[PDB]
Amino acid sequence: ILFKDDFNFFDEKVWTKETHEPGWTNQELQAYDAAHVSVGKDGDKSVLILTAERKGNKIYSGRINSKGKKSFKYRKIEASIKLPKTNGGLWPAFWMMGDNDKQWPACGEIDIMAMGEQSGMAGDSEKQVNTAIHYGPSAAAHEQQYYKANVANSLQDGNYHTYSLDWDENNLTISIDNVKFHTFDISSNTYFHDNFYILFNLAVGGAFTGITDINKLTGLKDGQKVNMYIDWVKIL
Amino acid sequence: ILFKDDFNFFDEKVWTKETHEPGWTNQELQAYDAAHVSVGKDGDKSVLILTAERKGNKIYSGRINSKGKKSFKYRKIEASIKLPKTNGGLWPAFWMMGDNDKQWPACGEIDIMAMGEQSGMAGDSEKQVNTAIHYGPSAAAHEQQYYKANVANSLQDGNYHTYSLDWDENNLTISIDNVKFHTFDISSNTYFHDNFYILFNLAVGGAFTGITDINKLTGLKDGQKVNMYIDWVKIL
Repeated sequence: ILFKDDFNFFDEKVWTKETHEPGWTNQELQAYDAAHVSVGKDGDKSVLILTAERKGNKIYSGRINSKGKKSFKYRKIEASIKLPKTNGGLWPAFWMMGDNDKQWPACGEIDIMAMGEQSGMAGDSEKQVNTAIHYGPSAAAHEQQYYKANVANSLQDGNYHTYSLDWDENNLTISIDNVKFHTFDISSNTYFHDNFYILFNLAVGGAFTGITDINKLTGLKDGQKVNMYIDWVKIL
Repeated sequence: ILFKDDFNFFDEKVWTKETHEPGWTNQELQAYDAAHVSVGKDGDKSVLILTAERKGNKIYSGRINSKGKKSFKYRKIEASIKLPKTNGGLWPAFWMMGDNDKQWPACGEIDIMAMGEQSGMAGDSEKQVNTAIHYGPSAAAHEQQYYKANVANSLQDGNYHTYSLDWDENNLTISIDNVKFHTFDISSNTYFHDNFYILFNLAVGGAFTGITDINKLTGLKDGQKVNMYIDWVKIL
């Protein structure tokens, strides 16, 4: 291990909690605030908790990043994550962006795992996983590669699962519970050859989910709190 | 050349016109019918014409395929296509499926070119091209790869452009006016190693475009006709 966070506490030398108004990105419904990021117990475990909450028609959730604190290149990153049932608008994600001062998408983005896509709500919202890379010199010149597939068993089953990215000069390889899920070829792609930092978030609604109006949100009701739990993250 | 259709006439030994009700696939708005496929003049060219038409809140367009008539494996295929302005819900495509009796996606699908995607309408709808592969043993076990980016200049500029697919045991490579656009690795993808037939269509609305309600269609007014033109297709 080059780095491990077991989430016995929220380490401000490594992570920053984000604060944003509703609809900051992707027509998302949640506001992000510090109060919806916590470290606490889940049975015998000490875990990072990102909490989506609805209070009337207002939605709050959590997002963290390691920008300017922890970044790496050409290493394996793994996280153990327990995901909420996403059907009806939840959008959890484990991802990376270039540790530089370039605006997205020119910083590069690696979406290791996201769930909650519009199309999973034919198919099985509990099994449908999306991985992606985004790049290009501006929002006008955005390029994306995308893979979507259903794993064998629910990933939204009350258990922790391991999400991995293997990274070298040629390939980004995503694995789930140590089984290869997809490879992106970065051998000629100039955006994936510098330090990247880590993000975790629990978005609510947004274009990815197909829910961009609070009146269409079915997965979070008035007063409800739904959690995304990260037991640990390691860089080998 | 293995095969060329210059479209001096509609050759029923190669092509079939499709007939389908609105909403048959992808939440599309158009009905397909034989009347909206024709072969005709475009200046001094003889071309295949797919015509999208609105009559009140009814939408009609054209779609052909070569299933059971013309199929091939591991050859370059090229077509010269003039596209309408897609902004507001038109979805033209040039694509291929496996020439077998497996139901999509187990027959395999290569989307060589599509325009009209939702995000193109922060993007540039005249430049944004989508290419994709779909595969997997059933709809429940659907897998998809896609790539989206702009090319340099408008493809919706009143001129014909050449869309090319190179295909060997390792790679599917899409080119647009002889500039390589994207490569999919199929070396270990068992769905892209048998005969495929050819399709052309002009869809109106559908999930891809983000318009699935005629009340959100802006690209086809009541009484309007728009054409997609194919001057030729060839297999080398």
